[PDB]
Amino acid sequence: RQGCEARRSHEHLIRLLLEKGKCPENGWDESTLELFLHELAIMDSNNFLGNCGVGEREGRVASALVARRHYRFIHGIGRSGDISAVQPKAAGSSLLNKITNSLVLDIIKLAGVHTVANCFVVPMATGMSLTLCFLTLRHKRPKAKYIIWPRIDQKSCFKSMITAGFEPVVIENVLEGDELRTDLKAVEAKVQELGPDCILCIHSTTSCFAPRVPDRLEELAVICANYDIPHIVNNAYGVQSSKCMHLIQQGARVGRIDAFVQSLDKNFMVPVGGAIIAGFNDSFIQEISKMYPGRASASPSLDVLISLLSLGSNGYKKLLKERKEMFSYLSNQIKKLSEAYNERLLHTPHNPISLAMTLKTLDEHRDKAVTQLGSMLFTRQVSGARVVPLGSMQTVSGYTFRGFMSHTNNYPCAYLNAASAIGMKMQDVDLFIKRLDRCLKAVRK
Amino acid sequence: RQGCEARRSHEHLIRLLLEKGKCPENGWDESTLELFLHELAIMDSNNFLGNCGVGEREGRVASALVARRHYRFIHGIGRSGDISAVQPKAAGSSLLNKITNSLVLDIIKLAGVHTVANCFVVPMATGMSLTLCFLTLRHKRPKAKYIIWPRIDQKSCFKSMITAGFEPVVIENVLEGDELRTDLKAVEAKVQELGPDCILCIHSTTSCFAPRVPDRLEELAVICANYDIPHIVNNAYGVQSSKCMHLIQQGARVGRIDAFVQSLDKNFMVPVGGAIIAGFNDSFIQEISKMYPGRASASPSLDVLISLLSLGSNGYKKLLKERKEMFSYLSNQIKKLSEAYNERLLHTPHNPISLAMTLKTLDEHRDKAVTQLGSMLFTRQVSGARVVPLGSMQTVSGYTFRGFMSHTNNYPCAYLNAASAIGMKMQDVDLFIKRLDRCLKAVRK
Amino acid sequence: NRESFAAGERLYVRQGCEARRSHEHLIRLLLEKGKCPENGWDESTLELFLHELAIMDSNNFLGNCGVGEREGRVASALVARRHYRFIHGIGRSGDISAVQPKAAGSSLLNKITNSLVLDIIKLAGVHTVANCFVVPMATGMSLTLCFLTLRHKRPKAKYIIWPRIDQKSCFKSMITAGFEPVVIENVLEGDELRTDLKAVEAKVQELGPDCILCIHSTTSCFAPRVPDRLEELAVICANYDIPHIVNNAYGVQSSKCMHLIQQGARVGRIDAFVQSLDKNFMVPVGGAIIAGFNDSFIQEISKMYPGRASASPSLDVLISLLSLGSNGYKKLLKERKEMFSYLSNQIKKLSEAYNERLLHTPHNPISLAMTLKTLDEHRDKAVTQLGSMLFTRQVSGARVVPLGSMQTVSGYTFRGFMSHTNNYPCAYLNAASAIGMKMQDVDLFIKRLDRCLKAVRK
Amino acid sequence: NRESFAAGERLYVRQGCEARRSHEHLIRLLLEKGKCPENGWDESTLELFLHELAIMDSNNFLGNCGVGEREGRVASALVARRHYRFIHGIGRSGDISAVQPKAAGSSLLNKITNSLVLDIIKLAGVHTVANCFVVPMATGMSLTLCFLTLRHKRPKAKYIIWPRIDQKSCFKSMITAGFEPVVIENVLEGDELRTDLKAVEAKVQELGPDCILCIHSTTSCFAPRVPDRLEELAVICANYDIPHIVNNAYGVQSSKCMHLIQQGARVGRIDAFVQSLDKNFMVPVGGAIIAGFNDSFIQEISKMYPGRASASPSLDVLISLLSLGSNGYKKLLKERKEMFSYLSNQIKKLSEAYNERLLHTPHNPISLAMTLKTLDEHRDKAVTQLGSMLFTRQVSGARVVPLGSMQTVSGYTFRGFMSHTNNYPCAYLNAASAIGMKMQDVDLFIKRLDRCLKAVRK
RNA sequence: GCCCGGAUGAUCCUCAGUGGUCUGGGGUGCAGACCUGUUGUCUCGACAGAGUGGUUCAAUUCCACCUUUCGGGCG
Ligand SMILES: *Cc1c(COP(=O)(O)O)cnc(C)c1O
Ligand SMILES: *Cc1c(COP(=O)(O)O)cnc(C)c1O
Ligand SMILES: *Cc1c(COP(=O)(O)O)cnc(C)c1O
Ligand SMILES: *Cc1c(COP(=O)(O)O)cnc(C)c1O
Repeated sequence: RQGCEARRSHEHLIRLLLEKGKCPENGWDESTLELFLHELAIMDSNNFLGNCGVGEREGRVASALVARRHYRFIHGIGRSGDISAVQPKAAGSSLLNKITNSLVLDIIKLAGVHTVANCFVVPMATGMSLTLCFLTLRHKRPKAKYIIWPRIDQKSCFKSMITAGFEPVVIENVLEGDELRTDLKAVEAKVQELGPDCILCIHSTTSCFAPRVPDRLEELAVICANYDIPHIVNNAYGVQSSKCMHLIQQGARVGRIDAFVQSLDKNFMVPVGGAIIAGFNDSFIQEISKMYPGRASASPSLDVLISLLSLGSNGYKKLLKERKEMFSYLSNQIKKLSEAYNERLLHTPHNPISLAMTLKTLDEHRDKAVTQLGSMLFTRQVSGARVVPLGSMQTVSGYTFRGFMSHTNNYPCAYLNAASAIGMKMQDVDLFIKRLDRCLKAVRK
Repeated sequence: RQGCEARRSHEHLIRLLLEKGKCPENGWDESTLELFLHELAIMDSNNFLGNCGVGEREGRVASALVARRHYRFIHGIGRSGDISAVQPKAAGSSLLNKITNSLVLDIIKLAGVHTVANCFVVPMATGMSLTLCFLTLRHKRPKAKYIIWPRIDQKSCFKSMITAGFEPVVIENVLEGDELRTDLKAVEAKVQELGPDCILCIHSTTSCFAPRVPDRLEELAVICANYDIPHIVNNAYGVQSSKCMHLIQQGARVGRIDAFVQSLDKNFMVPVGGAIIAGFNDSFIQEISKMYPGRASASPSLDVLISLLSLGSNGYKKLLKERKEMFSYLSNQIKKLSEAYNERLLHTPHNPISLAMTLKTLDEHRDKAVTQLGSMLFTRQVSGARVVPLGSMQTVSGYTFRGFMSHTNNYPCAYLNAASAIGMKMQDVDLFIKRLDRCLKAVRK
Repeated sequence: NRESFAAGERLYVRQGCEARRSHEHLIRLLLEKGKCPENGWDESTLELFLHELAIMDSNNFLGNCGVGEREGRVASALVARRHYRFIHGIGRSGDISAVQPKAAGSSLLNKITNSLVLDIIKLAGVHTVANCFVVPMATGMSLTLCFLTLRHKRPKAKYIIWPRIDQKSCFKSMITAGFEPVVIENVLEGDELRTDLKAVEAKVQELGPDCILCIHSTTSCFAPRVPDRLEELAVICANYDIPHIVNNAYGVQSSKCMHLIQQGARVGRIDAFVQSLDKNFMVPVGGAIIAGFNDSFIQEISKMYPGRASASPSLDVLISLLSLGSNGYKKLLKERKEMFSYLSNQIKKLSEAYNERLLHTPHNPISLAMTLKTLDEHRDKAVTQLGSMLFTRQVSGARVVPLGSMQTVSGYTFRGFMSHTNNYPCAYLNAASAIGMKMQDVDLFIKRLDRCLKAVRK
Repeated sequence: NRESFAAGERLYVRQGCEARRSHEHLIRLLLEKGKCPENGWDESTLELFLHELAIMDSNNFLGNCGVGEREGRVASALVARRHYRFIHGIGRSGDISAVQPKAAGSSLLNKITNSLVLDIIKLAGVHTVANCFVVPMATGMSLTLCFLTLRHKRPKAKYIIWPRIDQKSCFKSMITAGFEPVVIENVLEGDELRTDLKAVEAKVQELGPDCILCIHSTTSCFAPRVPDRLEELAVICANYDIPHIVNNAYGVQSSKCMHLIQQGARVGRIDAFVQSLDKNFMVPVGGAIIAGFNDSFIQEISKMYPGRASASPSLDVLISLLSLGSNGYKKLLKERKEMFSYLSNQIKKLSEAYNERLLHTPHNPISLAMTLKTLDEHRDKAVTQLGSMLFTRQVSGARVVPLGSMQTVSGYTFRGFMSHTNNYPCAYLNAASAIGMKMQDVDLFIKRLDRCLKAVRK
């Protein structure tokens, strides 16, 4: 009786989640999290005790390892002709989906975009979620053939436009200092050259590898509002960046943003394979949702549910704070290391996540040193250290890129990337710095 | 030393899997399965001990519940511009993907289509996987606008064509007996009316609700070979059906089949959200693969890996045998129950999975009895008992269906569905029969 | 059942929340009658029930602060999760059976477990059992706890009368308790070794009832030995007023062993009978059950345990019996008999082909023996090298018993050890049908014995 | 380290397979030196290691057939998986420390665990410890096993000399073993109750050394009592040739308790010291450690255990120490001291505001007491109703000790029970800084005591 | 004057934090002696960013001025 009244303490955390839909401020104990998950899972028809199933999709599970690791959630999210709809044969999974979308909406606000109207989790990654946006827009703009796209050398967001069946119009960037930024003149020149009606959307990018910086979203959103063109923003890993989220918030204030897309793994530290589509026009975000054919995985949504309830909005905020500190620390360590090898930290103040160290002192043409550096870093187990040499030609779905991975035809120098992304620890920078040192010292030869 | 030599017995089951790529004949013990999974997971860079990560996608995991339930597989499958490629930052997950595709290829052979050339698992469900097929074909057939589609009242495969941005041409079916079958005359009439060049593909269906039966794939594949039109087959839940798989095997022998698509949950008893795309032209199946933008979830692939290694090809074969027996048993029980209520089992010999019992004795117009029946069955926890009344109009993405859910404008009677799908148990039929009885007896009023 | 609940829902989250009621009916039924379920619970009901219990324990409370030395803090999540967050053990430090106010959930787990185990003991053959409790010690230490309890009732006692069985744990259990085992040799009656009742009485008379702590008999054992004559020994004990403690280590699985305990208690005196958890319920090693017919004496043994004890063995058997259900357990019991028939018939066969025979031991319902008279050990050491041969080919629990093996256990020296007598006529091989044996087990055994015997032929 | 392995890979599945080598180095190091890792293992290394061990056990063999009665068959997958498929317990039935040939993996788990625990005992203060073993009984039964072992060495002994501490388990442990506790009252020296050494000797002399089984002293205890004077008692024991058994239930966490055991052993005689696993290592209740300085006597206690024992407590502490590492344990120890300072300073404060005081008990490094002289219990029963008040508001392990509580434990009647003397001057309240206490624990406690005291003011 | 029930969470239950999306803890129930001004991110019932005039992206009530005032100058 002291405990059956102490169970009330759990039930109250749970009631609070379902009533107001926001993140817990402080993370739930696992005991509460798992109790909740079990409460939901037994709401799905496949877990009923007196159930019989005479259909073709009944959520039957052949292996107990599979049923357990998914907390007995088998029916996925949505129904046949709506990914947004309650599934009567899975009441528990449907509530799971509603709660996750509502938590993620809360975190998108807390992270910067306070005026987001609606969003939903979609169990495909960011590139494919961008594609779903483009496929939704086709029906709205049946005459459109082109997507105007300020260049960023990332194969997934590029292919997303081609997979959707449109032609990307690659707008090269302008080099301002060390930074590569949006060529606003060319974007509007192209809008006028091709004609608004022939434009499906402008496709911009906020999170990206230095020396590129987040696109000028405010200006681009003004162009988009003026010419009545849809604006789609690739916010692949920018939820973690108050600067990135600011732009989106501001771009929607000054102008037009139809949807912005985010990755779950890059922003929430869960496995790869999910994304969020969010926007400001409520009915439109619903339209993208209703364009998804069939049911989908509940796995990315369960990971996000589990992570945000465990972290709480305080735990998430702490991760974001720690990311800013590690950026400075990484930045200062790159500064110090570079100076010793007569290189420098490229000046890229407008990129809040990514950094670049020059590699001018390595000769790729004669000693292949730049490429060797990337190998040595990889065999010495440094992960995510993107090395970028000059003059790489690369073909991606037909389109040829000169100076590929550098985001422009002729960047001044070869360089090396490093980033401070959510969840990085001091050990990461120190090991990176130490091992980059050993590598440089060795390429001197 | 007796055990360090008994560990060799595990390592040998594992070597055999990686060398020959086929299902174990008899299922692995869990001890072997989990040892293998752990061996692979520590091959991914995120699980290295001396690893440091300075990138934006590092497979960092915030919650231990999430990392454990995925056996520490965080990086998903594929790379940015290839879903088929080895991920150097995730060697273990990549091997996971190769092995799963190779096991699934083995099971597709064992199940009937012995001449399948290539296939791959894609972590989106069947509707969306069909869409990916259509999006791949667009580039091959830039003039095409129409998909010719023998009707089947299922919202997901229908929407798949619209989501891909094509217009479905709905070819009504011919009523032969109680069965609804392909109207081969109309399909060819439409090919000629519209013109082969304007046809993206013919989109046929094998697994479906009675009284529809599997499409005449051999004939359709001959039409497709003749007019040089792509043939895409929706095999949503037909892997479990030797008859269904026969057609595909025969259709490819006599004619043309470019790809056939299957659901993971309906055929392998794992959670919803994955599918297989398979075909006979090796390079084309690779082309569909390379059309996927970005990395994707490894979750559906891990479920399938876990299930097939636990079941073995013998365990899978047993499920298939048991499904045939339960079909007869269900069929005979429906026969007996119906007779008592002056109804009958619709004669649909060509449908190997689904059955239909007539509901002529229930008046939907005046007593709403048909609809009430579906409610009562649902509140009495009968799952998957599709009730189908006459004259339902329904709009799906703009297109209006008369007689929706009946697959034709005017079927003779209202009826009730039931199916024998993989994993069904005698208890399912007996509880279904018992509860359908109570329901009928009660609607008599 | 689900009908009246359906008629109600017929007058969509309502279907689900009212489907939690199904699980609750199963739980409400368990802890209001305390019997095993007829059919096993689904895992979802099982884990639901456990999760509810664990949050009843104070260490899992949400608004909790602990200022004590035993608060149930867990350093490793791997450790906390694998125990379903049950950390406080069973009992209070003054009473292993007392409700722990700091752990209401673990107390409830313990009571329920004892209740289920009582139910099984009844269903298994001893219908008149009065009381029992799970104790997280093996059978050997649980026998010791029985002897430790009897000392206080019989303070002049030094001796425990023990019909020989060559098993080091039950033998040492007497010495650990502080008493001196009086080993009564067995009588060869046919092929089987049985209780020498005259020698027991002769020894009761020589040493004196007041000097005897108890008679310590054994039901489950390895052929050719058979269960002790509990009815006769129960009458000796009743006449001379000597307590009777029965080692029933793996005889819950045998209705012949259990009906023999029930019968002994009907015509005479049995004070407690002790059973292993792992041998009878297929859980890990380390727990036992102490059961009896005098409710208060079983409570006295319980109250003699000093301190708190692990809840791990209680939780293993609670999960197993709820998953199996009484029907599931009965089936396991029915199959054990069937596999016992099959195993002997197969051993009759195999033995014939090697000029050996199945020793006639009908009174033993679990263990069989086959002669190895063919093999010479004095010359070419063929018998002692069949033991390791069977092991190498992974035949577990196949016991090879040579002639004239000498062995010292705690200072006492056995002759013909492993054979329960000093000169059994021949060398032999053991094999048994214990609960959970599958046909594959026997077929594999026969097959490898065949290859092993053929080999020895060199 | 990873450098020379990188230079090698520099002369893509090769990066991975050679990254299994990292885990192997950690494992190769563990079982070749047997020390704790300095830094905790990652879970992936931990679960890799365990999975490897478990398949070394015969029950997990792939080509296995079992024809025995103890084959380690598991009925429930929930049960098998939560124990990492470790089913065969520890030991052979004749020796709890013997390698089980049918369970090579569990044997290796047991040896390693004992080795790690030995390492911790050294790092914790008793650097001269010779040997120890984990035993799956709590501290109470483990004390009993110590007494059961001494009986065989001292067969005329009846008595155990015990400086009083009001805790029912260690007290009953003597009675369960079959001996009669001789309770030596404590001497009030200041605020704290300490060993009455004159009364101990007076009792050794009255009863006679040969009649004493051992002296049973206690280090960890609840204030105002403090650790026994082990050095003085170790000298008494050495002079009169009486074995000395120390109840160190939760004193591994205290370097003052441990350096006091090490010191007692330097100047005199300590035969064994027994520690709880859950109080010192934050694992579930139910295991203990028996340690000593004579290697052979510790082996004799081990060899007195009859049968096989649960491996569950060994596995809990193996997981915890490998996850914590020696650095992780040291940190927990350093933080316990810090929280002990903080807890008293906070209790000094709070007490002042209520006209109460922190009893001066510097010799006790774990437990504190605050007076409750304000509250009248003879009138308005205010003290006995603060106990339940603190409980209701979920203050666990806050002990309220009234005056004149009488209590009967196993027939012996204590006066002033819970206070360790028959008339302590005042009623008081206990609180302690035990390992794993977090600042939130203290702040919450002070806060609710404040509300509780304020309330009582009615 | 002038379980200048600074309950000024009806912007200096004052009368802590940032009806015209919060005039959590605890001067309870069921600048020129008065004056003037002052019902975080980016470089039956119905109608009327401030926890969540139900500047800036009908509810305090269910910057300028005016969980009024101060349980200073003149179990
Ligand atoms: C299973 C099913 C599908 C699959 O739809 P999804 O929900 O996307 O998996 C498509 N068509 C038919 C006929 C089906 O039965
Ligand atoms: C993360 C990333 C994407 C996402 O690609 P997916 O692999 O499909 O998730 C897209 N664009 C950029 C710049 C990215 O960094
Ligand atoms: C913990 C403790 C014991 C042992 O109690 P158990 O339940 O046997 O573990 C004995 N004495 C004291 C002082 C203790 O703190
Ligand atoms: C199992 C058994 C025991 C008990 O051995 P433990 O290791 O103590 O569990 C004792 N006697 C016999 C005959 C047994 O079979």
